[PDB]
Amino acid sequence: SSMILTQFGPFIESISGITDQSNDVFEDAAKAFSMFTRSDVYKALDEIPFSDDAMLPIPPTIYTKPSHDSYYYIDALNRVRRKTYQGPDDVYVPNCSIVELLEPHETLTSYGRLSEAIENRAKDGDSQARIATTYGRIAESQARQIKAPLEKFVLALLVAEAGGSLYDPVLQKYDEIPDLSHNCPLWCFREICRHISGPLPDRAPYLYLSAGVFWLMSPRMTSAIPPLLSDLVNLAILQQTAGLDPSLVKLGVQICLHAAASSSYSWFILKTKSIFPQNTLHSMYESLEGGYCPNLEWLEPRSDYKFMYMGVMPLSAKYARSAPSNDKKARELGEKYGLSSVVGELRKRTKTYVKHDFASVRYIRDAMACTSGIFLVRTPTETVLQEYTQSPEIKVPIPQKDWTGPIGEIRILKDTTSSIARYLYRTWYLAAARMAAQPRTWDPLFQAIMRSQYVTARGGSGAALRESLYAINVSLPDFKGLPVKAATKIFQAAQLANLPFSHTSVAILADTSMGLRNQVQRRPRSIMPLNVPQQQVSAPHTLTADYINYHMNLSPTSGSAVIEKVIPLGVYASSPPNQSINIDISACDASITWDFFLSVIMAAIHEGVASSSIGKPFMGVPASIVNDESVVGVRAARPISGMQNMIQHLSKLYKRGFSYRVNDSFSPGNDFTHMTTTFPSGSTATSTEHTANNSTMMETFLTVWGPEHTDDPDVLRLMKSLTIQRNYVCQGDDGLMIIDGTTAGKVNSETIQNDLELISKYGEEFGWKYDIAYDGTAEYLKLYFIFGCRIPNLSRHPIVGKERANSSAEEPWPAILDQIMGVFFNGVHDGLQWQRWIRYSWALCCAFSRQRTMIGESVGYLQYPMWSFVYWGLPLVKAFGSDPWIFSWYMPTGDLGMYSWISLIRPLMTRWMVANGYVTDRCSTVFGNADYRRCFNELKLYQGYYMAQLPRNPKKSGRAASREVREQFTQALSDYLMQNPELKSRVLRGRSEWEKYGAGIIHNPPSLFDVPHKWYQGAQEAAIATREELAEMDETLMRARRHSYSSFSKLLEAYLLVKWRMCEAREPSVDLRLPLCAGIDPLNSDPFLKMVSVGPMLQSTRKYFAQTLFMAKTVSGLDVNAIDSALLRLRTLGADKKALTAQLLMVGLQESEADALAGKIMLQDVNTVQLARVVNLAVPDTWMSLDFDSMFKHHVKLLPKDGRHLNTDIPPRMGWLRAILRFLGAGMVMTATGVAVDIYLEDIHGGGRSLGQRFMTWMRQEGR
RNA sequence: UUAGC
Ligand SMILES: Nc1ccn([C@@H]2O[C@H](COP(=O)(O)OP(=O)(O)OP(=O)(O)O)C[C@H]2O)c(=O)n1
Ligand SMILES: Nc1ccn([C@@H]2O[C@H](COP(=O)(O)OP(=O)(O)OP(=O)(O)O)C[C@H]2O)c(=O)n1
Ligand SMILES: O=C1C=CN([C@@H]2O[C@H](COP(=O)(O)OP(=O)(O)OP(=O)(O)O)C[C@H]2O)C(O)N1
Ligand SMILES: [Mn+2]
Ligand SMILES: [Mn+2]
Repeated sequence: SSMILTQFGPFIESISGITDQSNDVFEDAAKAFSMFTRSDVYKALDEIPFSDDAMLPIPPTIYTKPSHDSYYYIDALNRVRRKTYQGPDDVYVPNCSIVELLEPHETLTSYGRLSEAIENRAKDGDSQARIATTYGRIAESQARQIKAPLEKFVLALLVAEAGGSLYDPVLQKYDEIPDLSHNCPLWCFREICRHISGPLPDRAPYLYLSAGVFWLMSPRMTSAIPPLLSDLVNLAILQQTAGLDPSLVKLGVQICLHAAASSSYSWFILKTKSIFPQNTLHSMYESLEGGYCPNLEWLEPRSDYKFMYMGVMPLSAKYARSAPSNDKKARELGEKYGLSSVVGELRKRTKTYVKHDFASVRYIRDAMACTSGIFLVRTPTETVLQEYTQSPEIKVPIPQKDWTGPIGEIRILKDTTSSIARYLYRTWYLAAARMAAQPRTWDPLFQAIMRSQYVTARGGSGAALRESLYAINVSLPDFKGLPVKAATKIFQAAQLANLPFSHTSVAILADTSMGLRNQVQRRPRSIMPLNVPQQQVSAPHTLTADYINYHMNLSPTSGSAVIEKVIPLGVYASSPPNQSINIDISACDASITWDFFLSVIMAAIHEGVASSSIGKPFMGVPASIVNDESVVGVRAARPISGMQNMIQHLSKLYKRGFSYRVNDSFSPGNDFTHMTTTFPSGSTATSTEHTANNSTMMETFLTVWGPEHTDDPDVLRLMKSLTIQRNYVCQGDDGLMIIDGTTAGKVNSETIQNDLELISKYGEEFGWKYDIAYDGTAEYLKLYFIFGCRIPNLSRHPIVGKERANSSAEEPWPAILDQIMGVFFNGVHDGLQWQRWIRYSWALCCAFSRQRTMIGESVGYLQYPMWSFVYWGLPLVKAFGSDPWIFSWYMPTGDLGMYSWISLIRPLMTRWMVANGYVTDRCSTVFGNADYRRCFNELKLYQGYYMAQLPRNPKKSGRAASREVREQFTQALSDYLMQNPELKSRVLRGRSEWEKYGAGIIHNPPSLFDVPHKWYQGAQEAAIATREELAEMDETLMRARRHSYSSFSKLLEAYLLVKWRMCEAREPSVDLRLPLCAGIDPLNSDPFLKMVSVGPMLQSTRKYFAQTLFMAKTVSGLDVNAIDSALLRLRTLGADKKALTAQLLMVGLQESEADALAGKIMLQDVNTVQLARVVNLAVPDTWMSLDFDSMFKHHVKLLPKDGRHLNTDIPPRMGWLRAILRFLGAGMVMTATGVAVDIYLEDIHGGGRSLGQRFMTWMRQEGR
């Protein structure tokens, strides 16, 4: 550690709260990090006096592995396959030797890559060579699933941990987290690596590079070492920053060692990933004596996902685990995988917790953080053959007699059918009719928005489309000479812009390209990049599904992302007397096939949509005629609408299946097209479609099936008490059944179990394998809840990991910083020990803030000041002579954040600046007689501030584009969007109207006429950058570092004029014994105190924020938030109604709606959040889990504590000021360590009025 | 070649 101490001494003290932080020391540390060689990090590890408790037997078979060759074979289709040994799953990367297949590297003689000789043979067609190349490429792919070299994270840990224990400012004592000499993952990392390197000077087992991965030429290396080491590093960092229990952490290391000890690390990890969750979370409190759980009320309507805290629910044996015992299966799993030692220890401990409190949930959390975080990996061929193969077993098919004759591609399900499909058909028919009935549906703008949804800078199987079109002799414009990426649906859109649906129809059956995705703790999933016509024709399906989810069920739309994964719902459902069954449907995509669902859904939509869509085109699709054979004998022609024409074509594809074109770049020679009937993921229907069937079937069960299959009075009573509208929330294939409790306690466990067995039996009838889980836990959207307490899953957030499906190289330097920030933010959301985490983040950042640059022997260096990370969101540990750890990680981001920390120590700064020569005769309004301009330029505070706001990736704009083809393109884009003249006429109106009432007021008019340009811009930036464009990026950042400044942004200079007075701490908003988020307990002072004083956000953030916009959606390409800002800004700037009416016309609205909303906006009392946008203020993400709405409303007094001040009074017409003022107050409160405090407006330098003009100046100057 | 939200 003397190696580390000597080289980072001063820096360590700065991020440990002992010494102030200075950019001079930060940048040096950066340079030290950059000069540390990989073997040096191991040399440093050697200096650690590890304790015996940090050691455990390392399996000798982790080193000696068999040849890879016996693990593969060539199949009947000549594709290189993984040869199974431990079951159908044994398809991942096998644990084998690999040195024998490498050629030493030219320079790094001790490291090696796959022999070029072997690849050439493989490329020639040699079976043995292909087998070896595949194994080589896949094993390499496995090692790449990390963000940067493991040594960088380790070195950072060493530097951060050299600071020793950290003193808690609030608790007033040092933490008792064991030092590194007790870190078992680290000890293993050093020992395993040292054992591999052996006599070799090079200490690294492998090198994560750009030229690819290279392996240390040791006969002890294994394809499993990269993943294993990656797991140990995460655990190493977490034991120190999450304050994890070392004893548990070892159980986690043991499993990993066993994974490396197995024949396939990846596979073993997958089969045992449930060990920690099963032996703790799903086995808590078989005995219960005390503790408290939340007591929440679900507000009406339940669809708002809004709850209110009502106190605490004392716990007793009355609430002990009533759900079935998983002991037997749990021990069986351990026995089968040689981990019964771990399982047992886990069970024995889980039993000692008889009180539900901070101690026990932290235990669960702790346990669940020890699960491997590797992104499982296997060759594309293997994913495709395992995912697009299995078919649903429809145990009770729809009788063939129950279909009518064909109506084109569809057959109506007779209304005499006795099949359960009867109900599935009614629901889709109803929704389809009502949706097509809505007037909006027929509005040109709406159809433009829909058509735009899939016009993105993402792929759409471009090539395949082109050829399916060539098959019918129809060539698409190639726009030869344009600097944009051709494999984008944006490019596709332009090619198809001027072609009749009849000419592009065939493309609906074109092949699908391969798209892959690796996930932590899950198998890789294949994806289908549908093409523009395929996406277009799918609208009907998507729209009807949306109608169901918005009007007929209780569902959440999103992918996820904490808090908007509706944390509140989880607290409620998991809180006694409430109970929840976690429903899931396995192989959902393979379960939605034509045979039962799609054939029915297609028919119901086609029929229910008939009367309202009649005689009309839809989204560019014409109406037509199709053969009609419904009635026996009677065979005629039927006039169908364009919307129906869509279902007609979509039905053709769903029926045939998808032609998945598989070009496995990891497996030489594995090129094949695989036909599959599994549902598409890349469809705009997918998510919403599955969410819809989910609720529909569950509704059918609870209403029909269930009741009809049991005469059990209790099961019938329970069932009758459940409605999909109140008690069943779902998203995609995930379901959460919430059984509200009574005063008599919770519903009988045995009755619930009966109910569930009926649900299971029910699914088999139509090919669905329900994955039901009744264990006293709530698990929805990968969020874990117990007794009202959320349990973050640290293992699903690998600190070092990163999905990398493709072979392409990582993004150029800068890019990594964003990733490091995201790592920080997860730690804040996951609840790690705030100080330990903040200090480590500083070490990690500093270790990635410097990069070597080239300009032609012009060897320089790009260095980000420490101040750039603050701007990005990382709080200061201690600056300007202030006390240590006064800043919380809830410090806002950007300007709002800069204003907050600076305001919290304004005087300190001034006093310090002066005391250090930074004095002047000019008295600064914010910094008194401090020479703040000369100070910030020297410390690189301005420099860093501006560097933070510059692009972290190369820009392609500026590429020479021949004006003519450039115009043809943007023209094509335009025609695609301006298909319907009515829309265009609308925008034109807004335009001439704008020149009269709005032009001049603001300069950011969002216009549909911008879309073509924004779209082109996107297709451009999607293409690969050039080494030159990379140089231009560095030059920009490097120029901003040279330049000197005299001020901050115009807005931040305005906020600084506002001074406050922090006062009395807020009273608790929730009980202090109440466990709300494991890890967030009295042991994690700042997060914990914030949670308690501020209170938890008890509503769905998506519902909440949906109430801060006048318009929810708009043509993809425009910004809903921009439009909302433009309108409020025009209002705030005194613009006339007609001006807002003009703005709305310009983004597609009908004059009537335009005038209506315009007139509505004018007279509205805009809420804080919504209004705060006029000046680009946004609720910080880190705040999302807290009750910020209440902080704004009741704890940020705008009336000075001692009455009214001339400067503080808010001008008559400047009421909007109050919204902006609330953010500034909140900013300071949230940034200060400890309890939320009530803050009071103390002063506004030039008065409110002056401030308003200052803001309005900014407003009217935006985009000049 | 590398999807929808
Ligand atoms: N002032 C410097 C010099 C080097 N490096 C880092 O060094 C790495 C590769 O170059 P080296 O060969 O390691 O640098 P040298 O300066 O030549 O080595 P030292 O003086 O011991 O000789 C990458 C580069 O960012 C750095 O950050 N700052
Ligand atoms: N923004 C960037 C990123 C990389 N490079 C160039 O790429 C070359 C090597 O790539 P890296 O692997 O990214 O640089 P290293 O110094 O070898 O180490 P790493 O980025 O961790 O620092 C040398 C460097 O000049 C550059 O000029 N500008
Ligand atoms: O990036 C993503 C991630 C999930 N998606 C959808 O959600 C579901 C299923 O969710 P999950 O449980 O994660 O996938 P399964 O195949 O059902 O995993 P398994 O049976 O172990 O549960 C299938 C997809 O349609 C999606 O479309 N895109
Ligand atoms: Mn599933
Ligand atoms: Mn799922």
